[PDB]
Amino acid sequence: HHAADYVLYKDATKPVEDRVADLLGRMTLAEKIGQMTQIERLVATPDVLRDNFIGSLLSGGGSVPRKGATAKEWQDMVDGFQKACMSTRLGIPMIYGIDAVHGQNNVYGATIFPHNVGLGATRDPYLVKRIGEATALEVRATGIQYAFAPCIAVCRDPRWGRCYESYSEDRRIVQSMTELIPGLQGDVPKDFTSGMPFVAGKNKVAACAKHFVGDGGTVDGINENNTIINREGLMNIHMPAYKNAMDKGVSTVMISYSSWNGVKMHANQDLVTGYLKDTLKFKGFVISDWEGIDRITTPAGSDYSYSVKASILAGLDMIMVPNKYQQFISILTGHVNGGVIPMSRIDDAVTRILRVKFTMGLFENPYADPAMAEQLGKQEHRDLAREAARKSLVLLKNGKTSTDAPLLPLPKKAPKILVAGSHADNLGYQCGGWTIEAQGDTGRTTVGTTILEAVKAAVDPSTVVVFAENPDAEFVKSGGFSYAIVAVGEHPYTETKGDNLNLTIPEPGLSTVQAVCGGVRCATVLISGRPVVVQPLLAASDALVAAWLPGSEGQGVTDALFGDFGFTGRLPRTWFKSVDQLPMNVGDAHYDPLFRLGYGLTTNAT
Ligand SMILES: CO[C@@H]1O[C@H](CO)[C@@H](O)[C@H](O)[C@H]1S[C@@H]1O[C@H](CO)[C@@H](O)[C@H](O)[C@H]1O
Repeated sequence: HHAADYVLYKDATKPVEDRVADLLGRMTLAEKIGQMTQIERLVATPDVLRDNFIGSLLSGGGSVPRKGATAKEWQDMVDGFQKACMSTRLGIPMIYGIDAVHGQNNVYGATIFPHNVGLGATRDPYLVKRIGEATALEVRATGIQYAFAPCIAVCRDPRWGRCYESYSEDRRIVQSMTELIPGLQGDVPKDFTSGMPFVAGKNKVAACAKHFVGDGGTVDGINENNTIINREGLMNIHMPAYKNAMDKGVSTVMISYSSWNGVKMHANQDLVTGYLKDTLKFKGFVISDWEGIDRITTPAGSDYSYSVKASILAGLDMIMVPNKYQQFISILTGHVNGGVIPMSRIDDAVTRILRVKFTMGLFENPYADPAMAEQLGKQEHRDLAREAARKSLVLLKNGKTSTDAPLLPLPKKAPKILVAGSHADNLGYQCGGWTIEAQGDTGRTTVGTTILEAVKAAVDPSTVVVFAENPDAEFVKSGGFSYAIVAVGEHPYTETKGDNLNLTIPEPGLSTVQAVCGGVRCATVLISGRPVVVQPLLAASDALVAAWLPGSEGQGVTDALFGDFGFTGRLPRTWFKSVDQLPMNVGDAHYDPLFRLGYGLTTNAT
């Protein structure tokens, strides 16, 4: 169509499939393998990106241009990488990915939304869609086009260090929360074919349904371990939400470190090619997890030639290397040159990668939009996170006896009140993992409102608010307090570091609740990624709230505590009596919960 130097793949008016085929047909082997290679920004330079025709970059947890970097600093970094990629012979733009799993959470000043388990407690898929929409904007504020979300694991054992990244042990709730996808990506057209990738344009991001499949079913909640279950169970529990993701046009799927009945997912041709691609008709691209192909072998990385062969033959399209790109490209190149991996497999991988890039508009808008920078931490997004935090809270107790006056909602006007506990004034603890760093961190790590700051912002001006992190019983008894709010719970974690067989919160936690509640009526706010041993905390407390990991907007907690809104959250997980019961999920033959899935007391707004 027209000009003398006309190149069909560069024509924005052409059908995506025609552009894919036109570009694919021009590519060298090095250009093709390049597209299949994703590298860490930490090993990227302009020459590396050009010389190896690199297809993608990512930031791993905490991989940031610097501490406290502005949105514009992120845009300038991503654009610098993109300029190198656009300078190659074919000018194929890279796609930049990041774990934006509860907001754009690596980024200083990004809105931090509640983690997925709390979102499950809301039973509000439209809320989650809106969170997807806000997250896409904050990711694009930083120049990034791809989010490694949603985690649609169905966590079947809360001893797993990623249980907080699962919306529920009930696959029906997880399925419902796949609305994150059209939030992040845009709603698909009316005519849409299930399994096709979709992103609306430059103000949306590619999403990633992860981790395929059965990541939430591992033995004893051991991260990256074995999921031992028959096909009927895999398909009944762990698979369904992937079909919902296909119906909603999820652009990518990431493979799990875990195994299914002893077969590494990263090597499972039957499930990746036979099921995901050939049965669900997935037409986006399949990405590895971080050194996921390395971990096919024991020890990991001990036969990388086999790792490349097994993963690429299984049907993976893009490999999150993420560091040793030279070894990966060299080995894959050798496998193709030796006929071990057919060109048909390379061409399929590249077809899918290009399909996503063309579909999302990346060839038309390869660079960041500086006008989007102000989306980062934008107050409307924080108001949304605040709504979400509030809706996530599950009221487990509100009065020690049925004769007692309900403690909650608390009055905003009282002469003097106490705020206490390790988690009352700690923004990092209330955000949990995947906040600034992978494992999270302690203290004021980003912009937000702690529980203490939220209480001070909510109460009548005549109300004196005292903070004591770990007061003794005498301090409380002598203080003249009307009531106390005491916040305790889990420290931030992710992945294997969070695997935990005991599920008891660290001390001082219980001792502080006991000291405070022994002296004055108390509302205990439990900050956790999962159910934890709770009977001792309940016994001490007048009221107790499961607040999960509510994120940067602590005023979501006080909105409910002080009756601006009624409590509405319902447990999205079984609360066990003892870890000896685990695994124990709703619908099990022997089901003896402390609180069943769906439990939640309510209050009315005052
Ligand atoms: C950021 O990657 C994590 O960090 C540690 C240390 O660098 C690695 O050893 C972990 O295996 C990965 S876990 C993996 O990270 C992906 C990219 O960040 C993420 O999308 C996925 O959900 C994780 O399983």
